[PDB]
Amino acid sequence: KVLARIFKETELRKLKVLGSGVFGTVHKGVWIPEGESIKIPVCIKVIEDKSGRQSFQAVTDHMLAIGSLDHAHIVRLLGLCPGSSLQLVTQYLPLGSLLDHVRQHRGALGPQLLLNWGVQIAKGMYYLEEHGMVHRNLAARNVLLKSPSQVQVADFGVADLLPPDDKQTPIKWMALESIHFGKYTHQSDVWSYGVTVWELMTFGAEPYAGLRLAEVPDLLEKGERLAQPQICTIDVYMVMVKCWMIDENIRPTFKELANEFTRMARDPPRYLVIKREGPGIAP
Amino acid sequence: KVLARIFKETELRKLKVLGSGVFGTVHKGVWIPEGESIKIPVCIKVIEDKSGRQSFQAVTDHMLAIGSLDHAHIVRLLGLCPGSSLQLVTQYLPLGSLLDHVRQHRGALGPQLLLNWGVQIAKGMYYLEEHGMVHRNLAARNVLLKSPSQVQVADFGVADLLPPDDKQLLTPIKWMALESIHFGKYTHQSDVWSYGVTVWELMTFGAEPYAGLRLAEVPDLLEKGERLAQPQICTIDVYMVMVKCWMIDENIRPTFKELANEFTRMARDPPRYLVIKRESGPGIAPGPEPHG
Ligand SMILES: Nc1ncnc2c1ncn2[C@@H]1O[C@H](COP(=O)(O)OP(=O)(O)NP(=O)(O)O)[C@@H](O)[C@H]1O
Ligand SMILES: Nc1ncnc2c1ncn2[C@@H]1O[C@H](COP(=O)(O)OP(=O)(O)NP(=O)(O)O)[C@@H](O)[C@H]1O
Ligand SMILES: [Mg+2]
Ligand SMILES: [Mg+2]
Repeated sequence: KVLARIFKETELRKLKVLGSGVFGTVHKGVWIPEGESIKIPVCIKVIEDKSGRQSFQAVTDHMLAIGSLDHAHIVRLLGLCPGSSLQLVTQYLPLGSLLDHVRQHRGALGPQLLLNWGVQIAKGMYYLEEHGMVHRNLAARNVLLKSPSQVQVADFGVADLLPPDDKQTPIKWMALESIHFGKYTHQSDVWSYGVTVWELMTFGAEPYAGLRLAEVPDLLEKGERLAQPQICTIDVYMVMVKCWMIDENIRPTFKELANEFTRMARDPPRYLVIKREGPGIAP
Repeated sequence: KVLARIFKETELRKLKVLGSGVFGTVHKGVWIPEGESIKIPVCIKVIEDKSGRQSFQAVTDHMLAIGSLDHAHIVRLLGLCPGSSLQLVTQYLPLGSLLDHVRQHRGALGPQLLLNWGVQIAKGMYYLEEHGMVHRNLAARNVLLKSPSQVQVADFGVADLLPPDDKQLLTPIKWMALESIHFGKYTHQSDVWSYGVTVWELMTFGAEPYAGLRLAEVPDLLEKGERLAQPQICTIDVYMVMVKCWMIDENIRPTFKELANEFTRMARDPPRYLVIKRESGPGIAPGPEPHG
């Protein structure tokens, strides 16, 4: 059913801040229930209407939409706490983002994971697709680790909580149609999904690293995608190229995406090649 | 003409040691001429007959061969100093080897140099070819920097100063043309092989060839036609010249003359043949295309 627990500011306490972002500031904090006994570790995201024009006193149906979703591979929303500014509350994952992870560990990661995370991310995303929830900010910074083996999609729907404002970058993940016509769809997420796997296999590389943001659309419009990561067979890189296929209706469903990476995960090294040691051995 | 200055141990003084190697130990030292005034910075290499069987009291014609060579892109031999152990004397180059260089600087180096050193190394080597001097140990550790722009081939001929001992090599087979590894057959074209592995060393910004492999597998895999892989900065043109160097057929491998020509014209448009990441990770691939 479509609901969401509401919190009282007397139950939520912020301890220290984790960081800000596109639109919002995440805090580490606890939650003391009406038992008043022990404190539960939680993560409090604070959203505001920048302009100080509208407030978050009323609960919308969209907050209920976010608030009611639950899947093994998402960071479920524990509840909201309305007020002049919105406070989203979720579980606290000390393992940080998946991006910060593939940077402080690189290829040392099992080639089995670097495919098991492609599968996991795809299921959560497929789940959201099922219940008609568009993400609008899928990325490796926006994937969190729960088990050292298990990830979870996070920070979804959060964009449709605010009035447009293409002045604030997430564009390096946006399907081109979203960049031209603010047209966000499940298939625009699929695009964003491709750039995330790139992020992954690239062991945490910033896309379009030395380019200028305004050139990002043009070059892309000209048919230039991100290059192939140095660990991917042309099979693991072909799935990404589909994600960025200009035609929305052509891009794979997360269902498809989930299938490929699941069977590709049956033979990890056959599709991923992580240097045991420069290059070597090439006829 | 074919000669070489002989030194007296009273003129040569060793100050501190730089390192050992395959067969020999290089020292930093000075040379006080019979003026006895000032001391000239020099580099003294010490060679011995390991087994303590033969000595280096007599000068051979080969020492004269090494001793008489002079080209802008070699480390000329200043002279020899015979004795129970041989002492080769050359200029001292504080800029160390070219290998230790492309490691402490990587791609920051001008793509213009990484081709200007391929040219320079090729000329020196061609020079040696002219005067019939085979090197037998060409490598990036064996190339030295004189100007921050100019390199010089070093440590040549030094192998033919010793009786064959193919177990003390413990490298340098990771540079040896395969025929030299099978049949101790060292030739100008075996050097060309060694030259290829050195450019690799270069563009690879100082990577140890066959990094995680086992030495005994090096010949087999190679015999099976597997060469070193392509460095991540080389167009398929700068990597094709290397593949020729390792072409099993000696008579097919490029002369250093050829090698000198390609790299000289390739040096006319540095980025057109070398691509050094201005940033981390790949980026901007040509728009690929799936199949249904
Ligand atoms: N459940 C969590 N447990 C621990 N840390 C979290 C959790 N959720 C978010 N964070 C961290 O909160 C920090 C700041 O919030 P956020 O605005 O999401 O960062 P961000 O990198 O900008 N992602 P985004 O703004 O969505 O593009 C991040 O660096 C997160 O990894
Ligand atoms: N002319 C020179 N000026 C400064 N350093 C030098 C000079 N010649 C040799 N060296 C250094 O001397 C050290 C030890 O001598 P050497 O045995 O030649 O080293 P190596 O790395 O083993 N080369 P090789 O033995 O020929 O395979 C090296 O690390 C050199 O860089
Ligand atoms: Mg986030
Ligand atoms: Mg040397």
